[PDB]
Amino acid sequence: ETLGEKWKARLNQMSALEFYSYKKSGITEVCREEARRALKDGVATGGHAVSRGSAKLRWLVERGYLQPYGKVIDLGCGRGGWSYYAATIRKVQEVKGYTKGGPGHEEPMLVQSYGWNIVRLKSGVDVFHMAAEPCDTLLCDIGESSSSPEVEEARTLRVLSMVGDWLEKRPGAFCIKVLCPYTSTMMETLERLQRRYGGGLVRVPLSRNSTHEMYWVSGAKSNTIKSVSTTSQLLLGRMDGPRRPVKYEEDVNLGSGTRAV
Ligand SMILES: C[S@@+](CC[C@H](N)C(=O)[O-])C[C@H]1O[C@@H](n2cnc3c(N)ncnc32)[C@H](O)[C@@H]1O
Repeated sequence: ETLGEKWKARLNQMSALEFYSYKKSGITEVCREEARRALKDGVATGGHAVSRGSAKLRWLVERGYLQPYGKVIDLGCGRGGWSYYAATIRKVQEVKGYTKGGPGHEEPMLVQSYGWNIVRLKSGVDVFHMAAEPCDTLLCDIGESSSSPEVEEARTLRVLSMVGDWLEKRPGAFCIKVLCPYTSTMMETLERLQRRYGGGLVRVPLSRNSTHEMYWVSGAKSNTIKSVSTTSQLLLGRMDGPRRPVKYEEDVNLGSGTRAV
């Protein structure tokens, strides 16, 4: 019934070959070849981003959608891509990342990118069972893809409910992954959340066409229906016609060394 639901149904009908070309058609991608090998060879001082997450956060920050500062909380930090990137930001003073880790999940990576000394990454943490703490900047990049739109909605609702307790502590800046923004009940939930805490939804072009993920960010302000519908229509339009080339880009160089605080 919604355009996003139409997109999801069409996505599930695609052959594996059509899906493969479709998911990268006209997207933005960072070149990670050089970063992956240095990280594999244990290079910690090359300015290499631990994951392609640093570039997704950089995209949002560089466009003014988020202005990180003070104490940053990174929920579902994984290897630490958002945490290490936030530590390079002048107004940022402390970064605390939390992640599940363990078998089948990303573990925090220890690197020496610029500002690494203000980053604490904690593994073995279930953020859904941890008490919210005050912070200035709240980041959350949780939301596992599913072929079922009901499973995506249930997972998004779980993330947004947990994030609610942290937003109650009133951070001035936030960036929250919204895995499933495209069902009718999700658009109503997001409009209510936007009226209460502000911000708006943004589509990052580094996201694959195989996900409808959007980011709820403190610096945006847009009609929920409009913003989600615009994304749904872009994703639907890429399902037909030629395969468009990927816009390749240099990955973020996060420099090296400590910061004085
Ligand atoms: C998409 S990744 C984050 C990528 C990260 N922003 C980066 O730039 O490297 C989401 C992470 O959240 C973790 N995660 C998922 N559910 C979690 C939970 N209940 N508690 C803590 N971490 C969780 C996953 O293990 C995964 O490492």
